[PDB]
Amino acid sequence: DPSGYNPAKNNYHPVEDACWKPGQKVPYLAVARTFEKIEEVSARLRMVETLSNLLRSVVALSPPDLLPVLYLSLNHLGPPQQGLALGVGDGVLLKAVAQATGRQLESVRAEAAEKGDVGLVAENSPPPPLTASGVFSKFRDIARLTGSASTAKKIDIIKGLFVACRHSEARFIARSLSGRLRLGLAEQSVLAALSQAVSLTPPGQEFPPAMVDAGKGKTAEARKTWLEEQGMILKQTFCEVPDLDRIIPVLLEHGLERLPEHCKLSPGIPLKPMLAHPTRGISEVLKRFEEAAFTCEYKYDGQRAQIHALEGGEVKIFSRNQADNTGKYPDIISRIPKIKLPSVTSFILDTEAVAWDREKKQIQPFQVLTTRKRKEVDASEIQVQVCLYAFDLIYLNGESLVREPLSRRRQLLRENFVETEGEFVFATSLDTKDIEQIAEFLEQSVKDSCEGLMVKTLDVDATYEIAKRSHNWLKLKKDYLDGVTLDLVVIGAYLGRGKRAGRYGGFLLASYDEDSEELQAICKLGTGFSDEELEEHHQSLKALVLPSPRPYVRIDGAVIPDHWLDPSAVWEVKCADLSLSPIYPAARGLVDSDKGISLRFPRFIRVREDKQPEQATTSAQVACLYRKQSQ
DNA sequence: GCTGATGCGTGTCGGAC
DNA sequence: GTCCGACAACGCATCAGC
Ligand SMILES: Nc1ncnc2c1ncn2[C@@H]1O[C@H](COP(=O)(O)O)[C@@H](O)[C@H]1O
Repeated sequence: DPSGYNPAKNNYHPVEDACWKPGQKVPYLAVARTFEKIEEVSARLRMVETLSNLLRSVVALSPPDLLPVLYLSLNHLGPPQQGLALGVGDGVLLKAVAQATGRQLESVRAEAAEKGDVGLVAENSPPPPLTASGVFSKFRDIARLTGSASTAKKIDIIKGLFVACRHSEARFIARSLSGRLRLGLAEQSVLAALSQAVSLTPPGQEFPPAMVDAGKGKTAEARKTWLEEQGMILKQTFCEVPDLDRIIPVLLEHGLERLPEHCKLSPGIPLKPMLAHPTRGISEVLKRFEEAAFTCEYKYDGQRAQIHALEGGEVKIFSRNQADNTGKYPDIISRIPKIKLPSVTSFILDTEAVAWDREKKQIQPFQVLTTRKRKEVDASEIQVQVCLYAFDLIYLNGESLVREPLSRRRQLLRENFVETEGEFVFATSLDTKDIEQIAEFLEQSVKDSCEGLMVKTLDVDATYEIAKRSHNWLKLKKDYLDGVTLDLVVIGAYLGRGKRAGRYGGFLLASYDEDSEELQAICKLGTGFSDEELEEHHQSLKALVLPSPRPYVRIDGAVIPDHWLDPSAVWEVKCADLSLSPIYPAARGLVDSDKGISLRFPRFIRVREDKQPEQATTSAQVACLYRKQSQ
C-alpha cells in the first residue's frame, strides 16, 4: 500500500517492496513518500540510497515512468534548452491554495509567511489516485498555458491536483509549484541515485527481473569502487549531454556501460560550462594551484554565450544555464562567417557577450546589456550592440577538445579564429607567476571595465571535464579582499522561508540622508551572517518591532517589511558595485533625478555595535561612491 | 490602450558531509 | 572541496485590472 511505502527500509527489495502493480503507473504517493524519507535526513549518501531504492523499483516494474519521476525529483519540467517554465509563483499558488481549502487568501498568505513553507498550509487544511506521470503532465500543462485568462486556467489545474491529493501529496505538489521543494537532494545526488539504481538493478530485463541486486556478490570495497566508476560514466555523459530526454531512453535500452557510445558532446546540444571558485587573494591562488603554470584573464561583465556551429552552417547560442538564446542574437549569427578561418567546419566556443558602444568604442555596463530584447528577428532593430570576448574552444571540426589542456584549446582558438575589434576578440590575458604583475593586472582589469580576473591552469588538471571538477577555474575580485563597505541602518525584517523558517530571512537596510534627516531604503540583505548570528539578530531585533513605520523612514518602491523595526542597529555591508535603482530612494536626486542607488551583491560583514543610525553611511557618501565607480 | 504586479532569468554566503 | 539551498539587484515579457 502506497501510504506505507518505505524506500528507506532495511533490505529494500525493488520488486517486493514496491507499492504498485508491475507495469502500472507509478503512483505519485510513492514519490511523495520517498521525498518524506529524503528530507528527514541530512547525509547525502543516505538520501541517494533512498532515492535509488525508488528508482530501482521504477526501472524494474514501470520503466516508462523513470523520466517523469526523475524530473519530479529535480523539480524541472524538461531539458533546459526547451525553456518551459510554470509561470506560477506565490501569488497564483496561494490563491489556488485558498480556493482549494476554502479559506480567505489573507489567512493563507499570513500562515505561509509565518511557517515559511506553502506545503504545510496546503496539506494540513471520488478522484482516482494521482500518478507520477499524471502530475508531471499537469505541471507541463500549467507551463504551456498562455494569453488572456491563463492565470484562472492555471489555478484550475492546481485546484484539481489538490483535490485529488492524499496523505503527504499536497505538501510536495505545493512546494514544487512554489519552486521550493527543499529536499536537500538536487542534480548531483539525483545522478548518483540513478547510476546506483541502474547498476544494482539493470534495465531491460523481463519481469520479474532475474538480477535484482548486481552488487550482492562483491565485497563492500569492490562494491563502492564499482558504483563510483559507474557513477562517473553517468556524470561525464550528462555534463556533455545534460538532457534526460536524450539520456534516459538510451540508458533504458542499452544500459549505463554503453551510454557514451550513444550520447556524446556535439554541436547543437548544449553542454555544462566550466564554472569558477572564488578566491580571496593572490596568495590563495598560488595555494590552490601550487606548482602548476596558470593564466590570468579579464573577467568580463556580460552574459556567457556558448556558441555552437554545426557541420553545414547552422549556429545555435546557449546561456550559462543552457537556455537557447539563438533568437536573441541575430547579430552574432550574421557575424559568424567573419570570426573563423575558411577551414573551420564546426565548433563550440565559450565566450562572454558584452554590451559595446560603437560610437565611443568601449565596453558598456552589464545593466546596458540587460536591456536587449529576448527575441529579435532583424539585427537592424538592435539598439545595444555586443562584442564577444572569446576564452575557450570546446569542440572543433568534428572533434571534442574536452580532454585537451587549456594550453592546447587556447592555442587552437587563437590559431583558427579571427579577431575584429568591437565584434570578436580574445579575452585579454597574462601568463605569469609574479605576484606583483598579477596584482597590477587585477587593477588594470577593473580600469578596463571588467570585474576582476579569472585564473586557469594551462597544463596540470587543465581540461574541460566538468564531471571531474565543475569549478576548475578561479575568480579573483577586489571586493573579495579584506580591507579593499557601507554602514547601514536596519529598518525592517522579512520572515524566513525554508532553512530560515521561524526567524528572519532578510532585512531592509537604509542610508542616512543628512539634508532631510530621513532614513532612505537602499537594499535588502540576506547573506553573510552565520546561523548563530542570524538567530542573534532575530532575538535582538524582535525587541525593536513596531506596528507602523516611523515617519522619517522612506522606502518608496521596496518590498514592505513583514516587521518594521525601530531604527537602531547599524551593520557593516560589503557589495561588488553600486547601481542606479528603479525602486530604492537612497540618494535619489544626487546623481539621477528619478532614481536612487542600490547595492550589487550586498552581504553582511559585522555589527557596528558602537555606531548610532545618525552616523551611518550618508546618502551623499552613497552618491560619491557611485560617482567614483562611474569614472 | 495603459499600467502595476507577477514571474523568469541573468550573483554571495554558510552548513553538513 | 562538494553539494545544497538560503538570500541579493534589476532587466524583459506577460497579464489582470483599469
Ligand atoms: N575570461 C573569462 N573566462 C571565463 N569566464 C568568464 C570570463 N570573463 C567573464 N566570464 C564569466 O564569468 C562566469 C564565471 O563566474 P561564476 O559564474 O561566478 O562561476 C562565466 O559564466 C562567464 O559568463
